[PDB]
Amino acid sequence: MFYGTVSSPDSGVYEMKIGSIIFQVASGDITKEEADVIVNSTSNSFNLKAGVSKAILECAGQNVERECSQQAQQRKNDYIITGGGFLRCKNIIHVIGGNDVKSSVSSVLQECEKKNYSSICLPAIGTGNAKQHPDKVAEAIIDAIEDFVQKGSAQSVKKVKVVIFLPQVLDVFYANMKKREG
Ligand SMILES: COCC(=O)Nc1ccc(O)cc1
Ligand SMILES: [Cl-]
Ligand SMILES: [Cl-]
Repeated sequence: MFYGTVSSPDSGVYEMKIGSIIFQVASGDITKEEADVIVNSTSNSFNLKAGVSKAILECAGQNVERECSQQAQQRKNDYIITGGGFLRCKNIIHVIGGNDVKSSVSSVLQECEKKNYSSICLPAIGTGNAKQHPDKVAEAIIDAIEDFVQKGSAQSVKKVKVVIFLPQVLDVFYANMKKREG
């Protein structure tokens, strides 16, 4: 009821519509992206600095690191929202890589609608330090977007892009998009 056709609008970028949302995947360095929200995949202490999290916390800067540890010591959080620091975004949403990936992506979408944001960029959440399997992660990310659209929740959100560190993981995402296409 929701999926469009898979195509390539730019070299190495693959896209398809899911309802009103353009869903894109590409390999590369997420810290060079511009979007309303960039997602970080981190530990339950919000202070991992290994893999994608290292790149994100180093580029964002020390004020963002301090925002993370301050919120961490205030309550038990499933995720936290900070400033963008020196990343090209309005906010970073830091999710726990070991948590249910569908749940994490649902929360990111909801928070973006609350702020009337249009664009999101995320990594292949949980495939690094958390060692979740790449096709289970791809299935969960795309399932969350489908559910959000099915419920009529997409209003401000128009683009969701996964920027993936390993080309081998990109290949898994592309196969999952082809499975779903109209
Ligand atoms: C979240 O799990 C994937 C991950 O850590 N990816 C990753 C990103 C950048 C980098 O420089 C090394 C690795
Ligand atoms: Cl992770
Ligand atoms: Cl990644």
